[PDB]
Amino acid sequence: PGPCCKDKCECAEGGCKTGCKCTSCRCA
Ligand SMILES: [Cd+2]
Ligand SMILES: [Cd+2]
Ligand SMILES: [Cd+2]
Repeated sequence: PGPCCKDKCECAEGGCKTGCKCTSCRCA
């Protein structure tokens, strides 16, 4: 789950897809 933000965070270069569980980016 969470194919990104597993160590830091991106949400800028498409770093996120869906499973992203990082509650640090304005993803959802
Ligand atoms: Cd993030
Ligand atoms: Cd995100
Ligand atoms: Cd992410």
